[PDB]
Amino acid sequence: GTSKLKYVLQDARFFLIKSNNHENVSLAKAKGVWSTLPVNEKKLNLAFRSARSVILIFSVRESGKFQGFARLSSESHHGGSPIHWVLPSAKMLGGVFKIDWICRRELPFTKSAHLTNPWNEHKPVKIGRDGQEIELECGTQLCLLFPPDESIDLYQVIHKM
Repeated sequence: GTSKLKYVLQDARFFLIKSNNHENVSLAKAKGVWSTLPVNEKKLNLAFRSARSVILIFSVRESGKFQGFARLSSESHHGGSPIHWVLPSAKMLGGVFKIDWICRRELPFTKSAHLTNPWNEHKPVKIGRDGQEIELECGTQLCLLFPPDESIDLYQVIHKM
């Protein structure tokens, strides 16, 4: 079903995350963590305190697809277990966010061609720099396009809200 998913997405904020390689998204899916440059770290920390759910929607550059989406469970923090990201300097990155995956399945851009993002000049939602915010209605419909991930139980997610 999709009802618990819709509950998690109610009044959420959504951000497009662009990774330059699959290895970083795989690390994020295995460890439940993400890290971004300071300019985006500041925006995500502001958003985390402002909204019931902040959703990161991931796309590997040149993959033609999204690779899933996750909900922030923390603000960024330093001093944790060092993550071996593939950098295309490690000191340039900000803190580490903890995330709970909502969907680990892929969605091809061809399936989202009808969704435009008002916060990026109404360009197709696939288009956007790393960190681009996706307006509520677009973001909700984008997440609902993904194939359901029957491996995930949103009961745990709902209780952190």
